[PDB]
Amino acid sequence: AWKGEVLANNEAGQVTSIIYNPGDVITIVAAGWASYGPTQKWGPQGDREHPDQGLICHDAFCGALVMKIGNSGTIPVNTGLFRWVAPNNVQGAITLIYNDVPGTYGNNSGSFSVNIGKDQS
Ligand SMILES: OC[C@H]1O[C@@H](O)[C@H](O)[C@@H](O)[C@H]1O
Ligand SMILES: [Ca+2]
Repeated sequence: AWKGEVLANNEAGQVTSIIYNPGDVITIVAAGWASYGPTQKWGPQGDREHPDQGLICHDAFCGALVMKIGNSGTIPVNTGLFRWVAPNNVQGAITLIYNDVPGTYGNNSGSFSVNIGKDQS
């Protein structure tokens, strides 16, 4: 399993100890408060009022928690995944990432605490 924090200002994301393999069932639970710039902070679902100005994940709000599995595109995690199975031919190490616009991570603050584990399958 993996337990740690994902820094909002870390554009390269947070590499976990989870290597997603075909058929794996995983659970993720994310918590905490972060910001993509403003003094206000948002949870793992991000800011539902802020327009997408070029986010790394166009399927989640700005400031939401997202992930990459191997060399995959960004996949929304938000508050978490419940006994989740990846799309076909998606595999590799899970990288957790704060959802923001490329080049604009420098002014981000806070972090999400996250747990990831592989489930019975
Ligand atoms: O839309 C994303 C952008 O939002 C702004 O409000 C913020 O100051 C920028 O750093 C960038 O994150
Ligand atoms: Ca920002």
